[PDB]
Amino acid sequence: ARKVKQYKNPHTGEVIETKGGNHKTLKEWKAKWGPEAVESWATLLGH
Repeated sequence: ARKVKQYKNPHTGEVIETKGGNHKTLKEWKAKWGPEAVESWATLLGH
């Protein structure tokens, strides 16, 4: 429950981290490259 997901965007070089809440930069990436692709960019910081 509620572990951090790191994400990276190859189109811009950016990296971000969130617990899964309303994080505008992630929402924009899900809207602009597809949520399934962006969740494939995700990495759980607890493995």
